[PDB]
Amino acid sequence: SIRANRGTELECLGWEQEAVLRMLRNNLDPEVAEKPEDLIVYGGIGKAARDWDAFHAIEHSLKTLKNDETLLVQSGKPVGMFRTHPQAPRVLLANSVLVPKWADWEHFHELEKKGLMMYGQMTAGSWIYIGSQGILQGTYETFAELARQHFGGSLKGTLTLTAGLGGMGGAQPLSVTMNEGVVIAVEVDEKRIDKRIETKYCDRKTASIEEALAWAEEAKLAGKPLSIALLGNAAEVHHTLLNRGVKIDIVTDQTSAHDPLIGYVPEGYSLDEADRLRQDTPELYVRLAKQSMKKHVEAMLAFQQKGSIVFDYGNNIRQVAKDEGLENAFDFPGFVPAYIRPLFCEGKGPFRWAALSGDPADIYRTDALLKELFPTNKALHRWIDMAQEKVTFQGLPSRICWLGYGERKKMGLAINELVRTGELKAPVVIGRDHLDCGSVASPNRETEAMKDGSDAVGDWAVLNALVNTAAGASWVSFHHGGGVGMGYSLHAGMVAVADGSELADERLARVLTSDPGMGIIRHADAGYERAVEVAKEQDIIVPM
Amino acid sequence: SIRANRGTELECLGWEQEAVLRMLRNNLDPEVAEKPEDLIVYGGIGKAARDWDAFHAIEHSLKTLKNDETLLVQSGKPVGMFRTHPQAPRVLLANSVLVPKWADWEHFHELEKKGLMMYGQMTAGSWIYIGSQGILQGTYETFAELARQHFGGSLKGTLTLTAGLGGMGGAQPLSVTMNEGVVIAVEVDEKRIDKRIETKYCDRKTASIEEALAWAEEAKLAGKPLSIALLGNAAEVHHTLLNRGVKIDIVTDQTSAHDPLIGYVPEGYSLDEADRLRQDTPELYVRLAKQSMKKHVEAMLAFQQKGSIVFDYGNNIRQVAKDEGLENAFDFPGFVPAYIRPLFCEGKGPFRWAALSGDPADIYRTDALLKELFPTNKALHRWIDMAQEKVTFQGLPSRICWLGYGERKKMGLAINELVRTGELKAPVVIGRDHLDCGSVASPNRETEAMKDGSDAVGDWAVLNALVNTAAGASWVSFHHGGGVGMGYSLHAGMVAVADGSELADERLARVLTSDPGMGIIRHADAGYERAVEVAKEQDIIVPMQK
Ligand SMILES: NC(=O)c1ccc[n+]([C@@H]2O[C@H](COP(=O)([O-])OP(=O)(O)OC[C@H]3O[C@@H](n4cnc5c(N)ncnc54)[C@H](O)[C@@H]3O)[C@@H](O)[C@H]2O)c1
Ligand SMILES: NC(=O)c1ccc[n+]([C@@H]2O[C@H](COP(=O)([O-])OP(=O)(O)OC[C@H]3O[C@@H](n4cnc5c(N)ncnc54)[C@H](O)[C@@H]3O)[C@@H](O)[C@H]2O)c1
Repeated sequence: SIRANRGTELECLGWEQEAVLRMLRNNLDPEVAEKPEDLIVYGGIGKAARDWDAFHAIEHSLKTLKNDETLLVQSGKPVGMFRTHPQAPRVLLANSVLVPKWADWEHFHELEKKGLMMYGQMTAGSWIYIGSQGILQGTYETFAELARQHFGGSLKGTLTLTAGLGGMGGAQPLSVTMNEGVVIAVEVDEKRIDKRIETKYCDRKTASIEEALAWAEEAKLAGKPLSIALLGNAAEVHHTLLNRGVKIDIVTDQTSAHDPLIGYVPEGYSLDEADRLRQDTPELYVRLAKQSMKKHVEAMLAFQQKGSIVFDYGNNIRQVAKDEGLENAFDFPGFVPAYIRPLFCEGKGPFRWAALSGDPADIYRTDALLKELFPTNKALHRWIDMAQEKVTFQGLPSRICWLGYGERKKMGLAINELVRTGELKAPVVIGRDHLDCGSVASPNRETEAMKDGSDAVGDWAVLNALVNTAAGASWVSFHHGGGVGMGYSLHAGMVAVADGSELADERLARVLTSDPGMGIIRHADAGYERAVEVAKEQDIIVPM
Repeated sequence: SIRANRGTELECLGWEQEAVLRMLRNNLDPEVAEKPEDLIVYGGIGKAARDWDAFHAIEHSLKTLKNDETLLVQSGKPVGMFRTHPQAPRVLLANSVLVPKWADWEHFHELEKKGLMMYGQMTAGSWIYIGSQGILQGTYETFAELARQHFGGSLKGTLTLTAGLGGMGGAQPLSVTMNEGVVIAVEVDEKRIDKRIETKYCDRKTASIEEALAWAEEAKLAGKPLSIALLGNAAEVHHTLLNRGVKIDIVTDQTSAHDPLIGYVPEGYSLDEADRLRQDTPELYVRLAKQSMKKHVEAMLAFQQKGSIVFDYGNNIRQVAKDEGLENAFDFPGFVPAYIRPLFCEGKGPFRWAALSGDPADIYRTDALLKELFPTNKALHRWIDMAQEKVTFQGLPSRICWLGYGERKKMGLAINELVRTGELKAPVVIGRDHLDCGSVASPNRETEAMKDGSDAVGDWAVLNALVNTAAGASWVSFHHGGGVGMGYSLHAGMVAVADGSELADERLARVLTSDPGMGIIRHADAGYERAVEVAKEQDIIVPMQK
């Protein structure tokens, strides 16, 4: 049982290096991770380190790492260490990167068996995962925007259908609930449902569809919010609800479709049976899993034709159905081009922070800070109040709060000031998911249907990592295949520590500017007016 | 026509930024580039900037760029500029990167015509190209090691057959010749042949196969070295040489097979006809080009089966043949696993430097410098002597000289010392090709047949770019598809400026250690014994070790 150290006592030579060690450990905290005993944090086999030997080597390196040194991590394995500068990142990570022609699961697995690979997902291998909260606001905003577009600005009296109650998928129920809606989420592993119930991310659970629908109608009628976890296999249940004529307003999905071998259970198999299918006949498992997802998607399309609003929530499931012959698998859009992109054009993203002290008092303090720095932003305050009331901390106390260009720097510098004066009991790590305004290229998700068709351009993601290393981040990462699977994405991550020092003030101002700035210029280059405007408004250099 | 500024006069706010401006221009110097009117430096369409407008914007940005600022270049286009630190790179570049599933020439061309793409090759888009000399020692060393392996340690008395006399391929003739051998290099464009001849990278030329064979035979007997450029199409010429029973000792190739649309002329078409075929029916063109490259490779396999030593010289030709149906296209090895890999295990690679002064005297001075710093190293002295004797400068006087781990830092700090005292008349840029011991991932070339089977792992190339940025290089780049084409490689470049300042001494010591250091830890991780030895000898940290 691994968990981040608490307090002000260090195990490393400096706070910046201790921050890495604590966040690495926090990623594997039983309250945080989905299956830490196997180093799995979330999203299928998204791991924190290659294996246990690698894990322990990183810990040792981190404790002896000097203030002007940089540790190199290659797919969860510490592979080198060189002298740099106090302003350079303490750690540099490159996880799951494969030459394009070999960027598929088949080759990944071949390298994995040889002990040469690890799947870092986005925040799993870059140590900045904060439990189900990380994606919460992202999922909340997506549904909130969908609400304003089709239901008058609220999901009150509407029923949402989805599946997948894992680390990140588990945030779907609370997201719909916070928007005042009713939701039924299908999950095939009761253990997963319990995790969501225990952590307050889902209200109820049931194994019978009849009971689920009765609760949903009752809540929809009384116009009250309600989350219901339905035990079953979505590929099957969705068709049952479909052929029963149930009225479903919104349909999406978040099973780990990006990984046919691990993330999706084939219809007709119990978990035990599926486990054996997976172990004994892996290739059979995949063929059957793919067939199930094709069927799962046919059901989503049927709902869309029936009138419900349907969208892909970034698990690449549409691609899987497409690959099986479903020519119209992409008849419904991805949540980014449909609901979130405008937020990116303002430099907004899943910006977040964690209190190394371990004391929630620090998070509450940063929460009040937000209101002090942005007194006129009603929505921001509404979000913080919801967060404080409905989110239960996991591992080190943390906060998800989408801030845009400028707002990030301002918050980061303020946080560092409170760490220095002591209002914040210990240093705080500032980070984000790799899904952000200027850190990722992913044709089936974040960069789906860019107005200029630059969907596949991966230069920006690479530039994001390069500039943030130059700007002075604490640890920078470059991953491949996060979210959508092998061959479908390239993205970067950035974490900077606010230890209260003057050095941090310098680095924070720089990197908290470059990171979101990157997002503004990428969208300005694509021709998004709001982004072009933000550039002029906050003096973001756009050469041409 | 464009060329690098010369002298101590500055157009930028500092020498580091000035260095960028001059290497950028030097890349398009008529003396250096293959087709600078279209921003083309070498290797098919490897360019220096997306288009002319992008080029001029870069210049303007470079002239106002401050000592603690960083310009961002995306596929040859300046897209942003942020405040960083004096030790952070002045320019960060990401060229040609495409999400894997879309990393093919079809999607590249689609984006390119929309003005959304540029092929950076390796040193074209990262402004560190120095004419044909850049790859010269690499090619010399390849043939040198091959000689030791199959011909007693010399090519004297052997005949090599190859093709491709472009910017990089043009170094083949001289490379064989420097090994005392005889070579016939087939080139379909006479203007390309004249270019090699004028730059002294090739001895003679002829459009007569008969004449060529007679010159080679005469020389192979007299035991004299001789390079012959043969006007023609390899697809056809090689089969003629094969079917007439010519005795050929070594066969390789260096046409631009990595780019079917631009780099290979289909058999049976004049250059003028191929241009129209290419503009009008690009898809048909590619089909015909691939058809011809298959025939070309079938001839190479025939020579091998006939007893000649054959090898792929990094243009991905084997792949193009394989994709066409030649099931045994990979019957001959790539030069890296066969001849160069041991060098990478020493952290060696196409290390290079250029004199921003524009005065060859600075280079001759660095040539003497090398000997002073490594007075015991006979091999190093011999190479530098050959280069200074056989290499005619192009654009800013520059020197290619392979240095391994440790040696790079020593030479770099020494050079900086000479810039400080004034013996060197101006700052010098220290760089290299993206092909190096720890900067690239390329299953069909640099990482072909890694002993642990880690061929396709691309993490190290990324880490290379990342570490050098942290180390304090002047400009770092990360490209996709260099050398072998779209989808086949990921790699990083690194350039550092020795301007005589103390800031440079510190940055130089840091980055000239990390760059080659990465090469050592990558091969050691793969299990290469010499690499593990060098790590122990130099105390290079390998975290998994207790
Ligand atoms: N859009 C985003 O912002 C975002 C962010 C993070 C992760 N993701 C993606 O979301 C997906 C889920 O991530 P996660 O961390 O929750 O994954 P996870 O691996 O932790 O959980 C996946 C869940 O899918 C369930 N499942 C598999 N087959 C099923 C079936 N047939 N019916 C019902 N449930 C089934 C599993 O039992 C499990 O609980 C992944 O594809 C991931 O990459 C998206
Ligand atoms: N192994 C290495 O260290 C290394 C280094 C740099 C470049 N390269 C590769 O070498 C190749 C050539 O590079 P370059 O800069 O010389 O390219 P280039 O585009 O400048 O020149 C290619 C030459 O091929 C010729 N050609 C095309 N079809 C021909 C035919 N049928 N017969 C004879 N000649 C023909 C062209 O006329 C041209 O002169 C590329 O594939 C490049 O990526 C390898």
